Amino acid sequence: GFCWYVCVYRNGVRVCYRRCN
Repeated sequence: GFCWYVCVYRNGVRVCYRRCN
């Protein structure tokens, strides 16, 4: 399928998570 990155705020930080479905 198609993958994508999800960035969010956590502990005063912003990390992106590459999810694939």
